[PDB]
Amino acid sequence: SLLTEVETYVLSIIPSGPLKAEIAQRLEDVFAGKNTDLEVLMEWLKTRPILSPLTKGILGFVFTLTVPSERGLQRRRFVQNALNGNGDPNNMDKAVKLYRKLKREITFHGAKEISLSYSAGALASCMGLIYNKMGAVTTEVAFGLVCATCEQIADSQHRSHRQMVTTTNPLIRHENRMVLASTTAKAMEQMAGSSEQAAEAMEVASQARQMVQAMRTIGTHPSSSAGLKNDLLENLQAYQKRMGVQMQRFK
Amino acid sequence: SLLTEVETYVLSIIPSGPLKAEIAQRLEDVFAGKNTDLEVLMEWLKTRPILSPLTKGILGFVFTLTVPSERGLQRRRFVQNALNGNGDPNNMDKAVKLYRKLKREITFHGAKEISLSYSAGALASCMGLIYNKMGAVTTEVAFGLVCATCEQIADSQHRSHRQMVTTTNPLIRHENRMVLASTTAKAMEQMAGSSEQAAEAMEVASQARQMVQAMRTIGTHPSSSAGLKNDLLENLQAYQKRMGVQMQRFK
Amino acid sequence: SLLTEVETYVLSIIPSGPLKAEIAQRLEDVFAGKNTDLEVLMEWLKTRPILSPLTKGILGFVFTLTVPSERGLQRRRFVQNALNGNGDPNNMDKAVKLYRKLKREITFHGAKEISLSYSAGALASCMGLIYNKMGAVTTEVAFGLVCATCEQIADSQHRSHRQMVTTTNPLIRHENRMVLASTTAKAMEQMAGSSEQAAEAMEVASQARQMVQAMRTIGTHPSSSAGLKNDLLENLQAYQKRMGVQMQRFK
Amino acid sequence: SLLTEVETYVLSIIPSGPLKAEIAQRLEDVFAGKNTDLEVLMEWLKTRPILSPLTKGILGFVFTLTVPSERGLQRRRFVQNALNGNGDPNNMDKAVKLYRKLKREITFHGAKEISLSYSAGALASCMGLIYNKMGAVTTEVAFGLVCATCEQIADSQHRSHRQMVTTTNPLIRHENRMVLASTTAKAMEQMAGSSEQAAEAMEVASQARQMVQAMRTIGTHPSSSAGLKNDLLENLQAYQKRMGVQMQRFK
Repeated sequence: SLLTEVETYVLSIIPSGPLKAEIAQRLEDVFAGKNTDLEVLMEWLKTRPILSPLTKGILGFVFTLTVPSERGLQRRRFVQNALNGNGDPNNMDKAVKLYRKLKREITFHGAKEISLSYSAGALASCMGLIYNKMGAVTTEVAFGLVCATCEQIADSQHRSHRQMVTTTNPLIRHENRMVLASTTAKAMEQMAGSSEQAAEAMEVASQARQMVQAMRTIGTHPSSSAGLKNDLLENLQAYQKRMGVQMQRFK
Repeated sequence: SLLTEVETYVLSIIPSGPLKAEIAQRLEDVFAGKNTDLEVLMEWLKTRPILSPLTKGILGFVFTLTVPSERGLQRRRFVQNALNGNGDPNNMDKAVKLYRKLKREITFHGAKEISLSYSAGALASCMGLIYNKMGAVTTEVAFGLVCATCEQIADSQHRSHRQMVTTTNPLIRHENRMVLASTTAKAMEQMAGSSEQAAEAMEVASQARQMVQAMRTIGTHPSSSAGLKNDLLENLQAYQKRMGVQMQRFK
Repeated sequence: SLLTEVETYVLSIIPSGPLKAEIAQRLEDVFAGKNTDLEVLMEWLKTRPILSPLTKGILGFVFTLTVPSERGLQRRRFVQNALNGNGDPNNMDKAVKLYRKLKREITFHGAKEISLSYSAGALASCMGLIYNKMGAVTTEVAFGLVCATCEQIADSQHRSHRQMVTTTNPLIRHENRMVLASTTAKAMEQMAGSSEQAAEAMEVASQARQMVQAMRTIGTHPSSSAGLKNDLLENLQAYQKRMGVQMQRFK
Repeated sequence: SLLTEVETYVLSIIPSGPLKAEIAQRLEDVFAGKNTDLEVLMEWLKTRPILSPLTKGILGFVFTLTVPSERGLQRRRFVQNALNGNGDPNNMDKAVKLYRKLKREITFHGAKEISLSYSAGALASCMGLIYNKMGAVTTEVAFGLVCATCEQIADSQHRSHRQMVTTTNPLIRHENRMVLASTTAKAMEQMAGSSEQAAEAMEVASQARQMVQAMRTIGTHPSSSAGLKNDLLENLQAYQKRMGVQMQRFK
């Protein structure tokens, strides 16, 4: 069940969207013996616009571990660029210290357990060593290094959400609502359901998007109005809930 | 009953799937005097895509112990690559220290009992020595070395599950559910029952797979919605239980 | 604003349904100078099947207070039957004691404030005296007597809900869910929306109604199954929430 | 919402089965203005074979309260026979004591709250007085008397289950399993699903019924065997769970 456990950590860091569905479907193919040619897979991976270079690096890295027949594959540049760890010497010293301990393990958990003791920076650098063949560790350990990195990123992915919503600055909190509404509105428009709900869903989605932009145009500063900041948010709250129920309707 | 005891440990580490059924059926043939030609067996073993190189190594290793007429067999490369223990000198020193003690035993249990006192890394390296003929120990001891390795991996296989499900990070926990549902959905589709339940089972399986991917597309981040994260998991929980009962229906 | 305050209390006791909308619309007509002929109004009131005789009595009583030109109206039998207070002598003694104090007031609040000090039984009897012309109090006081009765009933209407849901007997609690689901399912079917949602709403409503009756047929006793009582409620909970969101969709 | 609250209590006491679905559907018709002729309704009620005379009495009683136009209805004999309270003088004295207090209330909850302070015997007798017109209370109170009786029966319906399953006598506990299995098996056979599962469900149901009767034929006394009592129950436990999952399959 290692292939399932790694798939949890890897897919956690990827942002939600059509790519996440496409990436996960790709992971199943290469985790189920349906391995397509690596080059066309990675070439498709490279062109993806939304993924961050670091996140794009891990997905490229994980594919290489599955495909057999080394010495005939190709080490993609963007993976090396992403995983290089900024070329820092100080953190890369920790990476070697990690890689010393990883070489002695063969169990996936043993790699993950020791890896999480080190900073998120070192794992990216150390994970570069395995990809570049500078080091060499068994496949089970290498995933244990990926999950330690993916868990570290995934932890900060969640910790950022907790800090952003509980922020005390009112200005961004208002700004958080409009962009959040726009993103939720964007979610329906891009996913056009087969049923007639797509037309209705697009309308309500376009309604919020057409209205949120007007809300930004008026603004919500205390000095930009005389109490209009209050009622402006209220319509958004209704619109957010209006879009909230709309999601499960086509479900 | 040694052949049964080793078959327990060896088959424990292999991930569940069609290969596990095929591998175990192969083990019965070579553990019951139905030994097919080793080369065609190992050649089939090499091409298997899902098995990790280390796990693939042990299965290749165990077959060699059964087949008689050394000096006329062939030492497969992938076994040596997997069992080399990353070429570390430090852990391989422990392997020799182990191999010193294994040479003096002949009992299977005696090999297993002493072997488990050493790290999982050393056993992989020491188990390489027996395969490469660098060392030489009686067959009963050698299985005692395999089971010590297989037990060590099997222990970490279970310990990883305990740590993954009890993880405190909510983001992966949600991600754990979708991939878990996809895997369970994948289980029915690949195993097409002879009865008409295959069509119905495929439909409900495709229903979850068609719906889990939509769930990923919407996402479940706290900042990607306004409470939709709650009800999105609930339908999965019903779907998981819906697929849960469906398994024993064709049983 | 007396006509609004009385309309609150009167409409509170009436159960929700198409009649409540029809009754309230009627109250507006007779509270806004659009007074239709009393006889045709009360004749329509008499034929209503769902209203309890006591609740039907108050609505008949309130209309008589608005219409002018006494001695030419008609005292309907069902109002007298409902408001007679079971012909008890003991509670009717309290009613006279109340009616002694009401005669001295002219303010609506003064009537309501003193009236609530007496049991709900007496108010029904005392409210009979005003309708039958046995007594005679100014119109503002008489509404003050109605609201005291309507408030008393409305208080027990709510207090019953609190006691029913927090009941400790598991058997009725399970039974509460099925009937509650059936009522909610019945709500959509009777109110056929003009949009196409009526067809879809009817389907999901008929789904719960078609499934709740099957749930009753199987039953949910601990001795009628071996754990099926658990999962049977779960589908209802999903169905209840499924119908819950469906309500605001046509809104 | 009184009509819903009474429907909870009334339907709780009725045993599960096709009749319970039919009765509840009838209650909706007479609680929603679809009141069919009382006589044909009660005549159908009388012929029902499974309902106990007391339980059959309450359902007959509740219908009479809804239908208007007294003096032209008919007081059915079986209702009087069931509700007579065995003609005891002692408990009927309590019933009058209750009926003294009920006459002064008009609120449904007020009737229910005071009614539950009295023994279940008195309520049956007192509930007879209202039906026979010996007494006279408002409709809201009368339901408050029914629910007090229905709650009292429903409480003992549940309390019997708790005492039966936790019984220490092993002989009935074994006997409880066979009859419980037969009842569960009977549930599927009578409810023939429209899908093909009816044929399969009937087979497994007939399997348990065909096997439970054989189990009774062998018996399960300690002196009727030499350890066969153990394994005989085990197959039932599998059969019970086998039928347990089968229920939600056609759901």
